[PDB]
Amino acid sequence: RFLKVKNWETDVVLTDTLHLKSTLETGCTEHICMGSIMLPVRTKDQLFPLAKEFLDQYYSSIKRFGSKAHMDRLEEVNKEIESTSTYQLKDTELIYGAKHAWRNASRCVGRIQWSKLQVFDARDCTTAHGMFNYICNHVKYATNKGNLRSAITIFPQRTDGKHDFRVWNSQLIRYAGYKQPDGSTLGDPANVQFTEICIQQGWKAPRGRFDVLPLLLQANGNDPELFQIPPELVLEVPIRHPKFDWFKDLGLKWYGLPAVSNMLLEIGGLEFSACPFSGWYMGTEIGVRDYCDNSRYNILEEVAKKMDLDMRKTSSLWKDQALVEINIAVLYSFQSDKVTIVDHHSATESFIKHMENEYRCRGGCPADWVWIVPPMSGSITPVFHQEMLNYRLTPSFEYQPDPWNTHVWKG
Amino acid sequence: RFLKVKNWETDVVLTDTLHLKSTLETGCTEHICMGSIMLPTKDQLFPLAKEFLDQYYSSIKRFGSKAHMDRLEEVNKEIESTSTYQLKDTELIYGAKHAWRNASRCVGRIQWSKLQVFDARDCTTAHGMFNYICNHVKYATNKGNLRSAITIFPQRTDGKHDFRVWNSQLIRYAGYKQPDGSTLGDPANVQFTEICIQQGWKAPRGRFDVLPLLLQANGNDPELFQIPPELVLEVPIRHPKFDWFKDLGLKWYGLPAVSNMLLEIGGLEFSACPFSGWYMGTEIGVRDYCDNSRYNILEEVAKKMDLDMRKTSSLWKDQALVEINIAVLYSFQSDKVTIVDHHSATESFIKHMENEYRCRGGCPADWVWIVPPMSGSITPVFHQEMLNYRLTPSFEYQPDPWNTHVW
Ligand code: HEM
Ligand code: HEM
Ligand SMILES: C[C@H](O)[C@H](O)[C@H]1CNc2nc(N)[nH]c(=O)c2N1
Ligand SMILES: C[C@H](O)[C@H](O)[C@H]1CNc2nc(N)[nH]c(=O)c2N1
Ligand SMILES: CCSCC(=N)NCCC[C@H](N)C(=O)O
Ligand SMILES: CCSCC(=N)NCCC[C@H](N)C(=O)O
Ligand SMILES: [Zn+2]
Repeated sequence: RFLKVKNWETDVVLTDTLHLKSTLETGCTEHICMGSIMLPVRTKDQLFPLAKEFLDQYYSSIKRFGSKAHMDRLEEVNKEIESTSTYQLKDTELIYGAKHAWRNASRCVGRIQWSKLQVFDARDCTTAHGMFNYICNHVKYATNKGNLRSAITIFPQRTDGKHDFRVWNSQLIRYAGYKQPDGSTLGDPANVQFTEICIQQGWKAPRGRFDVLPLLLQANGNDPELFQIPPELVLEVPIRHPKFDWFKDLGLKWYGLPAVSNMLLEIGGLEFSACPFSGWYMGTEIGVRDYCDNSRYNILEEVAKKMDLDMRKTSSLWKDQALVEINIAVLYSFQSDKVTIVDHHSATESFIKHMENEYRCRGGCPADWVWIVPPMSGSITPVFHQEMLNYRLTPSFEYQPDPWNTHVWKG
Repeated sequence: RFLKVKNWETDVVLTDTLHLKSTLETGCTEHICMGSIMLPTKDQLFPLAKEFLDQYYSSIKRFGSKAHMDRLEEVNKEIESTSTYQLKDTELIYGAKHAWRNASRCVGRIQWSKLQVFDARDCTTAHGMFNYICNHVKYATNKGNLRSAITIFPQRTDGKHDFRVWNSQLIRYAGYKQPDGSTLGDPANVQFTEICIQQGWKAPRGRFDVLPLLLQANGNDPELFQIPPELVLEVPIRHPKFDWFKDLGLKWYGLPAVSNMLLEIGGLEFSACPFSGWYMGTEIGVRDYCDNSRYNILEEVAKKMDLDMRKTSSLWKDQALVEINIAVLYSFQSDKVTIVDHHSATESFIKHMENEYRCRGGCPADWVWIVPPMSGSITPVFHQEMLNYRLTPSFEYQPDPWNTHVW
């Protein structure tokens, strides 16, 4: 079968064959679309086909399909699975796998970059202190004094599901949130629950608006342990506006390195439950969502107040007006400090180019429109006008339950 | 089988059961989501009739009554004998209101039960169609205090006798390809404009020429009519702070009236059923004015604002976008033509979703269409999970008539 997608701005029509290689399920059926739903211990028997499918992909990618090296590797993996119930990836296969999980991530707009990914192999790690050291190095390498480089660090894979490595933080670097007795929140409301966990674990909270959380790290299924990332390694950007001199006085800053640490990397049926990865920000993630969501820093009022917009009626578009100024400020600030960031115009345009290249060379590009379209100025970016097809390819990054819900406390 | 939707801003969770009554197909499968794709006999007719009459009779709390069973009997007899059947006025009004209610891409559905239905099933000619349409336009416009309405022409018979309005909306501006290479007016309407000219229209070849109606009665060849100018309410666009905005020469019309869709009620097909509500500001100011393949005005406006257009990261497009949308809303309000902004509209739709969940067990909604094309995440719908599914009665797309019509 062939599936066609049209761009309604350009009339460019693309043809998708890649979706035929898709195995995992979407949530959708012929009777219901769940395209806007946020979230819609293996046997030997299920493992070998997964390994085989993966290794066939790997061996094809290197133009060695059906070679002796290919066949020997299948036999070697087969025998390893039968004898030990699992298997180990060669370094080459790990790097390929991690790049492909990124390539396949349908909610990521930054995928033009997929082939430039520094992979840190942390499969020799044994302890939470070892994890902390690996993560410091990843943060320092990725930060590169503002000239950000994409990286992932891959800790040992799941075995029986009782010895999992986990990073409990949702991102390596995030700000604390503190619920007050009067019901207000100080700092980031998204991180209140994780913050309370850190405090309970013994973190001494400074209790300010932008406190970098400690790492909470679990090795080999043991109880997690707390660590402070050295502050000298946490690059931050104070936010100011090119024309509005009062903007600095809102006291805003953000961190330069977005590093997702709570997802699971699946490669050839193996599960890497601790695999923090980082790239660089698109300006809207900070200036739209982190600053202006009602459930986040929620600064729209204070900003529109200082701009003296008419706030008595929504139809003056004061919220829209303040939103644009905040986003200009974020981009201006990062650029002024030489910290990598991309605007939503540049990012979405590159993604369209990436997407077309992918159709031509690969037979498709799975893409989740709901996530790809930026949360401001949707239709003046080219992605709004682009039909997309969403389906799940492996290797992949997956959600996993938060570890405080599943962890068996050893005490 | 029972499905949950969460709002990620408020943590409110709703349970959808209505989807189990879903009849038509989405385009998606377990392997592939097509959520962002724009367009994804006697034997057939009786189940469809029954299903509809059952829901109608349930809705007036008379399910399984002798009057329910009698009507099912009557319609059955009529199908078996005439191969089709005729809706009672009550069923027609109910079907039309529910087609709107079921419209998953419509953010304005809080209004669904306040719809004026104009029964034009007695219409026989294109002149009759024109009369019906002018009356709809005048009624709905109501000197700027807009009222929702639908006008329903005779249903499909053997399909060689279709009523159709050839226009995509009752009121739209012409588009002209120029020797220059550029496009004058609205590029969305270039082809339909050519069809009008080919059928006889004298185009004034301007930027904002209201198109004529091209009306097809009884499967006949369609005919042209100019809507009396005095019934087409238009709004000049000015900005409350930028005195220069008016020099751009922009206007839009007050009445959004989709005329190219098909209303399906109880298996009956109404191929000509123009309907109208009122505008959400972004439809005009974001899409009609700023789409690259539409009036595409961002460059011009930005120049007037003296913005640095050297680099995308100055957000000059975004700044000008807001201003254009401020001007649209201000101009409609100053002239007292009903308009809703995207904040107020999406807020209402969230309240409507809650009502529908509470009173009906759900609300089919297409997030891709419901979230406004500017400022998405500062409107509450962005944060609201939605389940999309197809209920009947429905509004459906249908092939453009010129691709099908035999002269
Ligand atoms: C290099 C520059 C990159 C840019 C500009 C970028 C951009 C983005 C953005 C804007 C999102 C949505 C974020 C949100 O709304 O929370 C996203 C999601 C995602 N990205 Fe990227 N990204 C980059 C690098 C990477 C890398 C290096 C990886 C992995 C190797 C990756 C994998 C993903 C995944 C798995 C998601 C979905 C996350 C989720 O569902 O929460 N991205 N990306
Ligand atoms: C009363 C005020 C109304 C508002 C504010 C409103 C709002 C909207 C908006 C913003 C859209 C998306 C349009 C687009 O992006 O092109 C839409 C689509 C739609 N509306 Fe409404 N609407 C209203 C009345 C109605 C009425 C009266 C009906 C039927 C009787 C209706 C049925 C539909 C349908 C079927 C669509 C999808 C059309 C398509 O797919 O192109 N709406 N509406
Ligand atoms: C309900 C809805 O799917 C949810 O708010 C999504 C919408 N699109 C998104 N897109 C991105 N990039 N990130 C998000 O967190 C979300 N949230
Ligand atoms: C490809 C994509 O589905 C297309 O651009 C859609 C997106 N959302 C939309 N939403 C509305 N309300 N109207 C539209 O025309 C569109 N276009
Ligand atoms: C880590 C791989 S993807 C890189 C990225 N650009 N986004 C990460 C998500 C960050 C979140 N939206 C925030 O605003 O902090
Ligand atoms: C007619 C029922 S829905 C009413 C509406 N608000 N929009 C209809 C579509 C109009 C189109 N987006 C335009 O910008 O002309
Ligand atoms: Zn779907």
